[PDB]
Amino acid sequence: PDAQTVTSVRHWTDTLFSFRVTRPQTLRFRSGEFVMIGLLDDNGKPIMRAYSIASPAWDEELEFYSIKVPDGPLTSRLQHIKVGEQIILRPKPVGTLVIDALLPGKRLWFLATGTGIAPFASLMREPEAYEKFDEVIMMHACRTVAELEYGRQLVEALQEDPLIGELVEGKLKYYPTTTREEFHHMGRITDNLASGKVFEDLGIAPMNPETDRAMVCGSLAFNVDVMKVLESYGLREGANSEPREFVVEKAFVGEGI
Ligand SMILES: Cc1cc2nc3c(=O)[nH]c(=O)nc-3n(C[C@H](O)[C@H](O)[C@H](O)COP(=O)(O)OP(=O)(O)OC[C@H]3O[C@@H](n4cnc5c(N)ncnc54)[C@H](O)[C@@H]3O)c2cc1C
Ligand SMILES: CCCCCCCS[C@@H]1O[C@H](CO)[C@@H](O)[C@H](O)[C@H]1O
Ligand SMILES: CCCCCCCS[C@@H]1O[C@H](CO)[C@@H](O)[C@H](O)[C@H]1O
Ligand SMILES: CCCCCCCS[C@@H]1O[C@H](CO)[C@@H](O)[C@H](O)[C@H]1O
Repeated sequence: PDAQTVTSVRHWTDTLFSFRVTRPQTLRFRSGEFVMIGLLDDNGKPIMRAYSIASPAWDEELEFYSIKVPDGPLTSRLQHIKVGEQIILRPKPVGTLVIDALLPGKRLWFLATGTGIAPFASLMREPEAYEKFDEVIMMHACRTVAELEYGRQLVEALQEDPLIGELVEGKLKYYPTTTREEFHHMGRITDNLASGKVFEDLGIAPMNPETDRAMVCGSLAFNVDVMKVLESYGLREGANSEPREFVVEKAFVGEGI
């Protein structure tokens, strides 16, 4: 296990924070993949958990978007990490959220809830996403507006950037929604896709197997529901050894906080 130093930390809500760490020189990955990271307990025993790398493959530093679980073995400790302190990291990437598992197309959809946006914070910054596909749709559904902030600022930084912030316009479309707090756009991803509301709001044609591709990251129950909706539009689940129209990955184990 490689120990890496935290370079920056930002909290967002009472259950969410993000941090950046130095990257192991031996680490080579594809945007969307995850790695095991952790800390040592009081007895020096490692507490490891899977984390999507939230930074693109070209970033010289690694970024992570994390939940804070009450009494959670890892995050009850990780939430207190400070710049200069170190975390543990297994520089062996894995995961199913890789562009190599999708057939080239015109529109790439990122469907995520909560911290599930993590792998997409990486992919939205991955040049290949805008090369192998023409448009990227970021659908992020959370309970409140504060939970959407990390993603909002990231999207804003991309669309507002002097250099590419103009070259991204029209290519990266952001569709955030809340399921509880009043917001200009609300509703679950499954519902807005099934009712066609999202197609209407974005002014686009319905989802189809020929031009649309999707990546899903939320609870297991969310993944299962979303998969059904994607299939109801003709898309099929693919893999690295057989690219199709969509791939999914659990954002966590269990029901979620
Ligand atoms: C492939 C994969 C990728 C993951 N990527 C991330 C990531 O990028 N960021 C992140 O914060 N976590 C991610 N997780 C979850 C992560 O592995 C840990 O569960 C998390 O850090 C909590 O650890 P814990 O020891 O404190 O709590 P645990 O004992 O691990 O979890 C207790 C519980 O709290 C809920 N929980 C755990 N993680 C989350 C979460 N992220 N969102 C909502 N509820 C949760 C679940 O119900 C869970 O059973 C990922 C998990 C998998 C399997
Ligand atoms: C060459 C200018 C590129 C501008 C688009 C990215 C704006 S967002 C930018 O992304 C980087 C990549 O992970 C991070 O290191 C950085 O901290 C973050 O602010
Ligand atoms: C002895 C050098 C290698 C140990 C680093 C692995 C992370 S372990 C980790 O370290 C942080 C301090 O940097 C502490 O704040 C935290 O409580 C501890 O669990
Ligand atoms: C952090 C990276 C953000 C993405 C910047 C705008 C992508 S622009 C995009 O790029 C592709 C190659 O990558 C080309 O094939 C395509 O023709 C061009 O329009």
